[PDB]
Amino acid sequence: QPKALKPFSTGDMNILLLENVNATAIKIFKDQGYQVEFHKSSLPEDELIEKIKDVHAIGIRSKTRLTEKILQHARNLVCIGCFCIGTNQVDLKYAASKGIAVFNSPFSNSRSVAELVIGEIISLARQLGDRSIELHTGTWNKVAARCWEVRGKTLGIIGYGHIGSQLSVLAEAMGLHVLYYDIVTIMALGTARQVSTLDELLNKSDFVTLHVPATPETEKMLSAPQFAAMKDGAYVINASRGTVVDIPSLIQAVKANKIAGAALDVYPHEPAKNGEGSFNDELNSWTSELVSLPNIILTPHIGGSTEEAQSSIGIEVATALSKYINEGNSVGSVNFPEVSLKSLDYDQENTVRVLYIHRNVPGVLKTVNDILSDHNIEKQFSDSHGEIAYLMADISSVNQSEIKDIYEKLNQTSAKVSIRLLY
Amino acid sequence: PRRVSITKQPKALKPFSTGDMNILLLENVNATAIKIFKDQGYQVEFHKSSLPEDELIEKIKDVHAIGIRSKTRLTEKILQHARNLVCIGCFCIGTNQVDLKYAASKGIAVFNSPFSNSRSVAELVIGEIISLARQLGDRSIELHTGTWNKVAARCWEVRGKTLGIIGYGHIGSQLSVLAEAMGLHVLYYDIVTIMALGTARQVSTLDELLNKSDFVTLHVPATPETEKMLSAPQFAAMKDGAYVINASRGTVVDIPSLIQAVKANKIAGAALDVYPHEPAKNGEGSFNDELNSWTSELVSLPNIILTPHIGGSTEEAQSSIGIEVATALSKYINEGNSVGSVNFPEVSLKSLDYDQENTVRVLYIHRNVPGVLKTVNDILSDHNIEKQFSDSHGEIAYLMADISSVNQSEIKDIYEKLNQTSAKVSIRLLY
Amino acid sequence: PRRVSITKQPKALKPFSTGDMNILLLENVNATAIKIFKDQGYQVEFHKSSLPEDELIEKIKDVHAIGIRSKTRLTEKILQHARNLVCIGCFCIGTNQVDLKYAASKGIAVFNSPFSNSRSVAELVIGEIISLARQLGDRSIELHTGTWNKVAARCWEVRGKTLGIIGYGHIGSQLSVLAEAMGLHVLYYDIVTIMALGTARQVSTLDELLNKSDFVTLHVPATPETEKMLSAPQFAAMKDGAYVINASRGTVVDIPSLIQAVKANKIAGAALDVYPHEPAKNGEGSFNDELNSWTSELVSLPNIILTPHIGGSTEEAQSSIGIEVATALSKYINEGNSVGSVNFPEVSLKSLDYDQENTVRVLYIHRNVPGVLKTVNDILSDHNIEKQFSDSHGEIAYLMADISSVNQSEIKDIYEKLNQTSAKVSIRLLY
Amino acid sequence: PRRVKQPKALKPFSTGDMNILLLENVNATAIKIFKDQGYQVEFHKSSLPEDELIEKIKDVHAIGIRSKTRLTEKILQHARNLVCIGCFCIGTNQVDLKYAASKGIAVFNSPFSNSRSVAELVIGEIISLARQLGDRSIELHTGTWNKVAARCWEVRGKTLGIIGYGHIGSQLSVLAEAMGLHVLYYDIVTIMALGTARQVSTLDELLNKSDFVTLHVPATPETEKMLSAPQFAAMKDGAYVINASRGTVVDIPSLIQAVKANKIAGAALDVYPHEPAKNGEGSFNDELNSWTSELVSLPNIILTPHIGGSTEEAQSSIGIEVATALSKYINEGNSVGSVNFPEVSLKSLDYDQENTVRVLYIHRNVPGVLKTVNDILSDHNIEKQFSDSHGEIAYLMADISSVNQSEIKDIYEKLNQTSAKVSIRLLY
Ligand SMILES: NC(=O)c1ccc[n+]([C@@H]2O[C@H](COP(=O)([O-])OP(=O)(O)OC[C@H]3O[C@@H](n4cnc5c(N)ncnc54)[C@H](O)[C@@H]3O)[C@@H](O)[C@H]2O)c1
Ligand SMILES: NC(=O)c1ccc[n+]([C@@H]2O[C@H](COP(=O)([O-])OP(=O)(O)OC[C@H]3O[C@@H](n4cnc5c(N)ncnc54)[C@H](O)[C@@H]3O)[C@@H](O)[C@H]2O)c1
Ligand SMILES: NC(=O)c1ccc[n+]([C@@H]2O[C@H](COP(=O)([O-])OP(=O)(O)OC[C@H]3O[C@@H](n4cnc5c(N)ncnc54)[C@H](O)[C@@H]3O)[C@@H](O)[C@H]2O)c1
Ligand SMILES: NC(=O)c1ccc[n+]([C@@H]2O[C@H](COP(=O)([O-])OP(=O)(O)OC[C@H]3O[C@@H](n4cnc5c(N)ncnc54)[C@H](O)[C@@H]3O)[C@@H](O)[C@H]2O)c1
Repeated sequence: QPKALKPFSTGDMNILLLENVNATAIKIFKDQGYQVEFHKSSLPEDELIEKIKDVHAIGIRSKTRLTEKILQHARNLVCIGCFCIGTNQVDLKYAASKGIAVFNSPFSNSRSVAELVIGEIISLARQLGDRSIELHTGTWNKVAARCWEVRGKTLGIIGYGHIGSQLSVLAEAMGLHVLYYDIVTIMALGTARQVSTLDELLNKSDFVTLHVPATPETEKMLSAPQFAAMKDGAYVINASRGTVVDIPSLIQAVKANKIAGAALDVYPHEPAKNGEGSFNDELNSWTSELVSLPNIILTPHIGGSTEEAQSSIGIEVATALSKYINEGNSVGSVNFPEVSLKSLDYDQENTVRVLYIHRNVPGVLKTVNDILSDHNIEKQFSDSHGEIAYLMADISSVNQSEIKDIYEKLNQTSAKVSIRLLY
Repeated sequence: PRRVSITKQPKALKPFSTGDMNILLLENVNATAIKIFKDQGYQVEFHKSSLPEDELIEKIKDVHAIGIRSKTRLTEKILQHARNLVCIGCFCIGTNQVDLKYAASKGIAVFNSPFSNSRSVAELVIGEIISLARQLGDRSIELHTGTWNKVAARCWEVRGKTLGIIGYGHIGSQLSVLAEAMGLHVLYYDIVTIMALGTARQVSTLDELLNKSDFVTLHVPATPETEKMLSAPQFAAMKDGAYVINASRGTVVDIPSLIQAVKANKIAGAALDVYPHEPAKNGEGSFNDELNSWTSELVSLPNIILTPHIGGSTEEAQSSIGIEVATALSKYINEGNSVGSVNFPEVSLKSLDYDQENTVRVLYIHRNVPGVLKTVNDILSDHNIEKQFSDSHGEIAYLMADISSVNQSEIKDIYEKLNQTSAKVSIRLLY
Repeated sequence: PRRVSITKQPKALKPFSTGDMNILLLENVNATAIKIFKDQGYQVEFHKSSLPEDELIEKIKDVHAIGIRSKTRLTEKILQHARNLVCIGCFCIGTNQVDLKYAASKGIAVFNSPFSNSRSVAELVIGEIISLARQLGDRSIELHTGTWNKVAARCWEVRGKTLGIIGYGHIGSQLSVLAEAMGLHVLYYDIVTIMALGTARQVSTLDELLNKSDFVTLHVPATPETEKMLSAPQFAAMKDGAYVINASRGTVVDIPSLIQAVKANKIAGAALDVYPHEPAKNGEGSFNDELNSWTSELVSLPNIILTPHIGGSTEEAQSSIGIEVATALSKYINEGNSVGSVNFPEVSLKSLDYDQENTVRVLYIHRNVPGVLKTVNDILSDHNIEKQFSDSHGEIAYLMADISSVNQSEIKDIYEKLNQTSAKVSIRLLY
Repeated sequence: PRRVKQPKALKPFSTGDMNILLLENVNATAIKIFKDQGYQVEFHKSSLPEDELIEKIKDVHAIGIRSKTRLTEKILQHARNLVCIGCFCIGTNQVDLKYAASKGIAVFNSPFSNSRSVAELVIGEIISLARQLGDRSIELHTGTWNKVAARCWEVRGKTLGIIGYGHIGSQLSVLAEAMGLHVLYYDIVTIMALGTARQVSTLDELLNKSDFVTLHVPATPETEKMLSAPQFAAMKDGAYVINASRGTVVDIPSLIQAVKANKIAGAALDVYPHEPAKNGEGSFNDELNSWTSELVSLPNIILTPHIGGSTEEAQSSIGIEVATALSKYINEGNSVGSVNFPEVSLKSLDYDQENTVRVLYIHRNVPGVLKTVNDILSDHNIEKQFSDSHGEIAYLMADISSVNQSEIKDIYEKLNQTSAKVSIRLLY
C-alpha cells in the first residue's frame, strides 16, 4: 500500500498547460487536486510572464520558448513539462540553476512513425497518392506497370532504434524481408538481418527507410553516391530528421528514373506555424521542383501526429511531473540529477520527505544531516549534475511543530537552491 | 510434407493429325504466359491491345487457343469462324466477355483466374486503412500546393482499432491476417459460417459489425443482396468518425448516402476503388459528372481516397494471372485437363508413365445423349482401355480414355471413326 | 478457410437385391468403428480377439465387410469361402496379413490406416528427448528401490539442443514442429528433398546430421537402405554424449553397436520402442536373451528407455484408426468410393443430389481385358450415362457409372444382364 | 533491442588477496568468473564437516553454498573477513540471515534460475504419465513386455491445470499449448494470461475440467496440503497430479488412496515432506517417510529426487547469477537483490574520474550517523550518496571526488572509529 504525500505550505498546486496538451494530462493533473489552466495555443510573452509568476508547473510543446527572460519571473515553478521530444525551446542550464526540473517524452511517437512508414511503403509501391490526385482531377489512370505487392520485397532500415525495431516486426508481418544498417551491433527482432555496410543495405533493399538521429555523421548521409548504390526503381522514405537526405540529389535520382518513389515527412527548413503559403521556394529552393515529381508523398512532419501518440505523451509527462511534485522523483529529467526513493507504506506515520536542491559544493550534506540529526534518516539519496545537486531524505518521527523548524533551518542554508517538505 | 516426387517420368503427349499449335494472346497478357506457351512449342502471336471484329474474325479461323482479358468480346458472331479453337483463356476474373454457352456447344473450354488478385487487394486495404487513419492523401495534396497543415486531431494509430470485414472469402480472410498483424481487432460478417483465421470473430448481423468497427471493408460479390448494401441506414449504424473502404464491386456502396454521411461528419473517411460507372480506357477528363452524377461532389470531400480500380494492379498479380491461366490452357491442350473450366465438364486423368509406349489418349467431346459411350467403347474395343472418365455439363459431355497398344496405322482409323460419330462435337487424340 | 458447404444434400444410396449389411469386426477395433457402422444401419458382430480358421471360414461366408488388425490371416484358404464380402478393413498399418492379390481378383477392396499413429509417435519422442536429457527413467527407478540420487551432471535443458530427424515424413515433420516448440534446433536427413517445416534445415548427408545433432531420432520405413543404417560407423560420427531414439523399425539400429557406444561413454542415452525380435503376447519373462541375445546386457546399461512398441498405443490413435477405416469402408459400401484402397483401382464420383430421383449407380468390378466397357455401355445404352469412371489395377479394373431415369423394373434387367457378362468379377447397384 | 566510456574498476583500499570458498559443487561458471578477477578460489564438490568449515571460514572473504551447508551463528561467529554469502540455490534458511546482517554480511541467492528446467520436466512427465512410459521401461528392464493402449493418451486435446501461475507456471503455459494442451490456471490473484490460456475463478473449476494438474505455488500456510481428498474427489476420473514445487503442498496419504481407488491414474512427484540431506542408497524409505514403501508399490507414479532444477543450464545460470552478484558487491558497493540487507547501489565511475574514492559504510540504524559521516567527508565533494536501512542495520554508499593517498588512510581510520560502525570498506 502507498503513502500519499502533501507539500508543506504552498496551497493548491497550479499547473499551466499550453499548446493543447492532450486531455489525458488534464485528467491526471485534476485527479491530483491540482488547479489546471489550459490553452490551445502558445502565449505572447506578456500574457506568459503574467501567468507564470505564480504557477507551480508548466506544460509546453515545441513552439513555446521558456528562456531566461521568462523563467526569471517564475517564482513558484517547480518543474517544466515539455509534452514533445525536443527540449531546445527551454534554457535547460538556467532552469537547472534555479532548481527547475524539465521533462519530455522522447520515444512516445515510435508506433505512429512505424505505422506511417508501413502505409507509405504500400502507397509508394502502388502509387496510391498519384492515383487519387488523378481521380480528384478527373484523370482515370489504372496502372499495373512497376506497381508491387509489398510481400517479398526488402525493407532497408537505416537506424534500428525504437522506431526501426518496431517497424521491423510490422514489415515482416506484411511479408517483407528486413535488412538494417546501424553504427552499432543490435540484436535483431524476428528474422531481421543486420548488414555490415550501408552500401550492402542500399544494394539489396527495395525500400530504404531512415530512422537515425541528427548528427554530423547523418548530415546528408543519403546523397548522389548512395542513390547510385540503390536498386533501379527503389524507394526512399525519410520520417527521421530533415537533414538526413540531400533533397537535390533525391530529386535528381527520381527525375533520372533511378528512384521510383519517395516519402518525406521532414525537411531542412520547416514552417513555424501552419498556413497555406508556408511550403514554397522561399522556404526550400527546390520545393517547386520537388512538387513536380511523380510518386512522392509529402507530409507536414506528422510522423507522431496521432491521438494515441499525444495521449501517450500526455500520460508520460503528466505522470512524470506528478511524481516529481508528489514524491520528488527526477528520473528521466533532461537537466537534473535523477533521484528517487521507494514510496512510503502509509502506516509509516510521522515520516517526512526532505527535497533539497542545492549547489554541488563540499560540506552541504554535512550541514543538512546535522539539521536532520535529531531524527532517524530512514533513506537518503543525493546525486549531482554539473553545478547543482539534489538530496532526497526520509526522516522518521517528525511532528507538526518540528517540520517548521527543520524547514526553516534548511531554508537558511548557504548552498540552498530550492527546498520542499513532503508530509 | 512438400517433397520432390521421385516416381516415374511422365509420358509427354502430342496431338494427332495437327501441325504446330497457334496461340493468339490479346490485350497485353503478361510475359509469364508467353514464356510458358513458347516452352510448350506453341506458336504465339502477341498484341498489346484487342482487335477489331473484322481483323479478329480473319485471325481466329486458324487459331487453336486464344488468350484475352476484360475488353475482348468473344461472342457467337466471332466464334463461329473458329474451326481449330480448342480453348479460351481469360487472363482476368470476368468471363462475361465470352459466350460461355455457345463456346461449350462447340466444345471450347474456357478458363479464368478468379482469385489471383487476393494479396494485392488485401495490401491495398492495409495501406488505405493507414492512409485514412492518418489523412495522408489530404496532407500530401496540401504540400504539393504549398499548404503546411500538421494535424493530429482524429488521426489514429491503427493499433487497437477494429476492422469490420464484410465478406470473409479469399481477399477477406487474407486481409484478416494482415489486419491483426498491424494490430487491429477483426470482426467479419458473412452469409455463411466460416472458421475464423487467427483471433478474428464472426458476428451474427451486419449491424453488429457496423456498430463495433472503426474501419468497414467490403469484399463481397455482386449480387442482388449486395446491391447498395451499405446505404444511409448502415452509415447511421456505424460509429461516429468511422471509415468506409470499398475495393469490391461498384454497386455495393450507395455513393450519395456515403457523401451525405461524410458531409454530416458521420463518416470520417472513405477509400473507393470501384464505382457504379467506370471508363473503358485510361485518359484525362474520364472521371466526371457525366460518368457519375455525384463525382464533382465526391471529389470535394476531405479524406477520401479514390483509385482507378487498381485493386489487382500489381506486377505480381498479373504475373500470377499469366502463370495460372497459361498453365491451365497448356494442361488442357497437352493433357486434356478441364478442371477449373467455367463452362465445361471438369475431367482429368493421371499422367501416363514414360514406359507406357503405344498408349494413346482419346479426348472426345460429345452431346449428352444415351448411347454415345456404347458407340465409343465399341470403336475402342480392340484395345484395352487403361482408364476412362466421362462427365456431363448440361447438353455437352467430355470423355477421356487411355487406350494401350496402338500403332500409327490404328491412330488414323480410330480418329476418323470417332470423328464420324453422330454425337461428336470435337475430337482430339493425344499420342 | 473452412466454410459451411452450401450444396444440395446428398442422396443416400442403398444396395439393390441385398438385405441388411453384415459387418464382422475382430481383434478389438475401437468403438468409434462400431458406432459409425451401426449408424449406417449395418449389423455389427464384434470380437475382442481374432478367430480360429474353422470359426472364421463359417462366419465369413455370409459377411459383407470384415475388420481385422495384425493377427487375423486372411489367406486364399479362408477368402475363397466369402460369397458376399465386398471389402476388408485393416485397422492398422500392415496389410501383409491379407492376400491382397487374391482378394483383388475376387473384387474385394482392402483399406488400411497408414498414418494414424503419427501424432502419437511424435509425442512419444518429445517425452523421451526430455527423459533422456534429464535421466528421468533412472531417477525414478532409483527411488523405487530406495536410492536417492539428485544429479545435474550431464542432464540438460532440452532448449538450445539440436534434434537430428532421420526421415522427414509424417512423423518426422510433426516431430519437427513439436521439437522447435520445445526450443530445439531441427536438422533432418532424408533421401528426398523436402520443404522444411518451421525453421528446420535439411542437411545434404547423414554424417552432417550426426556430427551436429544432440538427439538423433529415426522415422524411416523398413527398406534394404534403412536396415541397420545406424551402427558403429554412424555412432562414431555422432557427438560425445549424444542420444539415440528409435521409434521406427526394429531393423534400423544395430543394437550391439549401440550397447558398444554406450559402454564407451560415447552415447549418453537411448530410447528404443522397436526391436529385431518381439514377443507375440504380453507377459513376464517375454523380453530376454532367448528373444534377443543382447537383452540382458542392454538392460544393464544406464539411461536406456525401453518400450514395448507402444509408439501408436494411445486411445486417440486407435480412435482415429476407427474413424479412418470405418469411414473408408462405409464410403466404399455406400458410394463405391475406393480411393485409398491398397489393392484396388482408386475410383470415385461426386455424390448425387437428393432430388436426382431414379438415378442409379452401377458398380462393376471386372477383368482388365479389352471389350468389357463395350459390353457394359451396350447394356446401359437405353439410359443416359451422367458420369462414368473406370480405372485398372493389374488384372482387375473397376467401373463406376451414374445412369439417369431408371425405374424399379429396368433395374433388375440391367443387373441381371451385367451379372451375366463374361468379364464380371463383382456387380453392385446403388439405388 | 539488445545492443553493444569504460568503467573504472575499483580495488579495495589497502587489503590482502581475495579468498573465495565454494562448497557443494557449484558450477564452473562461478569458478571461472571469480578467477577472472584474480581471486583465490577453493572449490569443494560436497559440503564440509563443522570442524573443517570453522577453520576454513575464518580467513575467507566470500563463501558460496547451497541447500545443505548450514551457516549458523556457531560458524559465522568465526568469520573474521566474511563480506558476503552466496546461496547458489533458492533457499536461504540454511543461513542465519539476521546474524549475518548484524555483522554486516550481505547474502544473495538465485530465486528464479530454475524456471525453464522445471517447466520442461513437467512436459516430459505429462507425456510419460499420459503413456505410463516409466512403467513400460521398468517392465522391459525386468523382462516383462506389456503393450498397453488402454487409458494411454495423446497429450494433444487434453487440459493442463496449472495451480500457481508464476515464473514456472507461466513458462509452462506456453510450452503446454505448443504441445497441444488447453491450459487452465488457478491463482489467488488476477494475472494476465500468456498465449491463449484462461484463468478459472475457483480451484474446483480447475480440478473439474483439467486432465493434468500441476502445482507451482510457494510453501505457505495456505498451500500446506492444499490438494487432499476433497480436491482429488473433485478431479476427473483417471486424472494426473504433478508436484514439482514444495514437498508440503500435496497430502501424500490422500494421493495414495486416490491412486489405490483408481481415481487418479498417475502422478509425478519431485518434492517430498522429508528428503535426505545427501545422496545415497536406502535413503528413501519408510524411516524417512512412513508411506514410502506403499507409494513405491503403485502403478504409473514418477518419483524424482528433487531434480527440478538439476540441469547444466540451470546450474550455469545460477553460477553466473550469484557469482556476478557477489563480485559486484565486492568490487562495487552493489547490494541489490540481497535477501538480508539494504538494497543499495550507485552508477559506476568513468575511467577518467581520477582520485575518486567510494565509501562503503555498514552501520547501525540510529539517528546521527550520517551527520557524523558527512562531517568526516566534508573536506571532499560528495558526488553521489545513497543510504538505506533494513531493520537494525543500514548501509551507506558515497562517492567522494578529490582524494589522494594520504587522505584515504585518514578517512578510513575516522570512519573505522565511529560509534555506529558495523563494517567499513573503501574502494579506490
Ligand atoms: N517524423 C516524426 O514525427 C518523428 C517522430 C519521432 C521520432 N522521429 C525521429 O526519428 C529518429 C529515430 O527515432 P528513435 O526514437 O527510433 O531513435 P533511437 O535513438 O531510438 O534510434 C536511432 C538509431 O539510429 C542509429 N544511428 C545513429 N547514427 C547512425 C548513423 N550515422 N548511421 C546509422 N545508424 C545510426 C542508432 O544506433 C540508433 O539505433 C530520431 O531522429 C527522431 O528524432 C521523428
Ligand atoms: N478492386 C479490384 O481490383 C478487385 C480485384 C479482385 C477482386 N475484386 C472483387 O472483390 C470481391 C471479393 O473477391 P474474393 O475473391 O475475396 O471473393 P470470394 O468469393 O472469395 O468471397 C466473397 C465472400 O462474400 C460472402 N458474401 C456473399 N454475399 C454476401 C452478402 N450479401 N453479405 C455478406 N457476405 C456475403 C461470401 O460468402 C464470401 O465469403 C469480388 O466481388 C471480386 O470481384 C476486386
Ligand atoms: N513405433 C511405432 O509404434 C510406430 C507407429 C507408427 C509408425 N511407425 C513407423 O515409423 C516409420 C515412419 O512412419 P511415417 O508414416 O512417418 O513414414 P513416412 O512414409 O511418412 O516417412 C518416412 C520418411 O523416411 C524417408 N526415408 C526413406 N528411406 C530413407 C533413408 N534410407 N534415409 C533417410 N530417410 C529415408 C522417406 O523419404 C520419408 O520422408 C515407419 O517405419 C512406420 O512403420 C512406428
Ligand atoms: N522442484 C524444484 O526443484 C523447484 C525448483 C524451483 C522452484 N520450485 C518451487 O516451485 C514453486 C513455484 O516457483 P516459482 O518460482 O514459479 O514461484 P512464484 O513465486 O514465481 O509463483 C508462485 C505463484 O503461486 C501463486 N500462489 C500462491 N499461493 C497460492 C495458492 N494458495 N493458490 C494458488 N496460487 C497460489 C502466486 O500468486 C504465484 O503466482 C515454489 O514453491 C518453488 O519453491 C521447485
